Amino acid sequence: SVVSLKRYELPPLPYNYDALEPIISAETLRYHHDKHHLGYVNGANAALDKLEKYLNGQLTDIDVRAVSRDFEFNYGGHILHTLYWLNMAPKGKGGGTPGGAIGDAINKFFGSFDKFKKLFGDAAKNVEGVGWAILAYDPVTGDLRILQVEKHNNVVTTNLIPLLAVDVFEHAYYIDYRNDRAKYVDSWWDLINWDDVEARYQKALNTPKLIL
Amino acid sequence: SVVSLKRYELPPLPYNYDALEPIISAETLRYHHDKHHLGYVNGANAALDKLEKYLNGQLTDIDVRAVSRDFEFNYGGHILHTLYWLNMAPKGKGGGTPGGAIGDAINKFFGSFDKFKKLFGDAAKNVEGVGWAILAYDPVTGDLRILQVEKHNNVVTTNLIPLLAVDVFEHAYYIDYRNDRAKYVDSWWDLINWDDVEARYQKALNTPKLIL
Amino acid sequence: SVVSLKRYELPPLPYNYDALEPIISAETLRYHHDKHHLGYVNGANAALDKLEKYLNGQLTDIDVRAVSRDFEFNYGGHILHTLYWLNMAPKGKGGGTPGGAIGDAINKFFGSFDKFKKLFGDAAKNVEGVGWAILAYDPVTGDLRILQVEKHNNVVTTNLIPLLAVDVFEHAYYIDYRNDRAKYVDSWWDLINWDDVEARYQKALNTPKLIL
Amino acid sequence: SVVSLKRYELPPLPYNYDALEPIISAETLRYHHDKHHLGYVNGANAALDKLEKYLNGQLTDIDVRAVSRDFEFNYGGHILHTLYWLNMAPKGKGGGTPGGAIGDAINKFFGSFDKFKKLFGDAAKNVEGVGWAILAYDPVTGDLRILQVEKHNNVVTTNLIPLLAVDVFEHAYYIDYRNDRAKYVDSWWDLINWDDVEARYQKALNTPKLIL
Ligand SMILES: [Fe+3]
Ligand SMILES: [Fe+3]
Ligand SMILES: [Fe+3]
Ligand SMILES: [Fe+3]
Repeated sequence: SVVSLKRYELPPLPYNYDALEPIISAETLRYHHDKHHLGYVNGANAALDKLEKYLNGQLTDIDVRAVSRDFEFNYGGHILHTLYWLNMAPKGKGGGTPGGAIGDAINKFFGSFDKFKKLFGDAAKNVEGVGWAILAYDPVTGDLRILQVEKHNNVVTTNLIPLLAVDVFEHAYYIDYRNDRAKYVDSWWDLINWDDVEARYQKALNTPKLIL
Repeated sequence: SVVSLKRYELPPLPYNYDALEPIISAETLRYHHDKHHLGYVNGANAALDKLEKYLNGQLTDIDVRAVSRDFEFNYGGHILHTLYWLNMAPKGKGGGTPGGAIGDAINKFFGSFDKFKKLFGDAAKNVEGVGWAILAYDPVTGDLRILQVEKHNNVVTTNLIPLLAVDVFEHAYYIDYRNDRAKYVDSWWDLINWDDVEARYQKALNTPKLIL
Repeated sequence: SVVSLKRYELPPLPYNYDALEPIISAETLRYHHDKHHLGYVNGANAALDKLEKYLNGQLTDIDVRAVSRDFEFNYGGHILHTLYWLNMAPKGKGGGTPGGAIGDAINKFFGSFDKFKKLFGDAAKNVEGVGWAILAYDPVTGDLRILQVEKHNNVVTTNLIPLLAVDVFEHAYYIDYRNDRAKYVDSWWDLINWDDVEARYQKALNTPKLIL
Repeated sequence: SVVSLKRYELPPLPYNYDALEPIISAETLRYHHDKHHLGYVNGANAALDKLEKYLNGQLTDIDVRAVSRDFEFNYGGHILHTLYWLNMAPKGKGGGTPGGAIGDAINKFFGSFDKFKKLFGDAAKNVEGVGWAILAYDPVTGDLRILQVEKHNNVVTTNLIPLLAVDVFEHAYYIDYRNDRAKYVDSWWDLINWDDVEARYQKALNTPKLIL
């Protein structure tokens, strides 16, 4: 009868704010996490608020298209930032090349880590506008696929399971790199928590085929 | 070393081609499934072909943005059509209102089946341009969420698990309804295989939280 | 003080409804012009209504993003359909290859009419999803440019002056060609009112450089 | 016979690089103009290069969709930045409220400068992702319309004549305002060269109705 939608919370950074120095600044982490990521969480919740109010009869009409777009963009922002932080680890700890199933999967689907790294780097550097590059697991095939995302919710589609994501909205790098997205993406390699990615990939491998 | 990407296949319709009459014509099913859906499968595979050729060194350069966009749009087309067919059942068998966990989940998150039906119908009817309305499971919250999708890969974002989808590209209805998307979406309710949706929702409920 | 925004009208078809047979059906013209084009006009006006009501204080708040998107999509729909109809002429009268400044301009910028026709046809056939191909005049350079448009208001940008446009939303062709957009675009060549295009191009040539 | 497409040039800033201090930094102007704007010019030209090479037979096949998208995004970037710079004037000289036909037009279509300023500010602040807010002249009606643009070439459509544009890609403000787009847009008001806008609006008023 009465709808109470579960709202979104800003997850804590998985490390302290200078953990990614000198590749990503504490300052970038503060803006990026506590302001931009927070904004997407809040934007997602604000859609949910409109929906709820409509469904519980406090709002008479709702612009379902606008609320959908709002929800989806901001939820995309939330989930992708959440992934993004998880995918990184202190400059010491993360980085280097993946081992385990993920490393093997990358070799299988891109030939080598270096060929993957190159194509993935280029996918990130060549997001037109702002967005993301994502290494995803395709449940249909079991193949890894590189995706781009523009904004948080254009170009990307469903069912693909993102394992690793790099944000190339300018705010991810502008404080530290200004316009030099390329030099950001290049260095971001050294922050990758490949265990995190591995663990996600293991989970992905064991998700039931939902559609096909 | 040598990449061999797993290509996509056009799944068989889950019923004969006049199974959805008089709501959706055999003719629509023939065009929609065997031509449009096929085209997305083929378009997805053609991206994979470019990627492979690039990665195995037959193509020197690849436009990673273009191949990404191509892959994602067409894969979206494939997966969403695949869902779409599965979500329907002969005019006899499917339709009516959901029971089981899904029916309860709809009541919980939209108040009633009728409030959901109204909002979902409006989400479909008010896709701007062409796209989809999707009833999805949000693994983060356990909430159902209504999404829109424009094309197969705009507005939508990742992580959300689509349970039920209605295509509102014009080709889904134009043969049978011409411009009257609304009358199509209204009738499409009578084709819903709610067991299919239930089964997907059960699977969704038991997918490990991938991100958050 | 009191805002009264000028609303949009559906312009009359520039020929009777069977004027484009057998390439485009009267039936297609009826749906396409009197329903789809009308819908964009109405959608554009409905945005204007929200804006006005907001600005004159009848609506307290407005979702400026949503109204902007609404206005722009539908205005795009209106203006592009308006162009589209004007660009065609009875199967007898229109068609063939352009002479005058436009024909020369096409030769200059694409090498030959056949090279232009091929690339323009391919641009139309390869709109991903629905949209338009447009032959535009670039005031900055004086060059013709081929554009795509997705929906009526994605991919395209401002300042470019559209001269000739072909709609490849499915509704432009589905009644007559079903999924065979290609065969539609191929035949649409025979409807082009090249004088209309010429006249527009003359006007374009004599528009003051607005920006650059 | 042989196509030689006219490429794009980066126009000079219409003032020295610290002319907009303290609202927009010299540093922002250097990155924004000499790197980001330059990048769009170059990206536009690189599309033109592919087109030319294809048309003159040096490239066998072209991905017309990809080149179209590339051209349109970057040309949008070029033309909109070009407008953006022109629309600003040293903190001394520009700013305040418009007089002349433009000031009257704003009063006519938004009620008052303050109502316009509020709605326009909100349109800029509420671009989802990155893009632009634009005050445009609608040749069809003679009405001013506020547009949003996402990236340089989404949401916007043709025929509308942009008079005034504010960039809300993060790079327009991030150096000076970090995430505080709102405080940027608010201050940007003080840089508006309203004479520039007036002059453009005069030109717009005297452009022949191209379509309708
Ligand atoms: Fe970000
Ligand atoms: Fe479809
Ligand atoms: Fe149309
Ligand atoms: Fe910019």
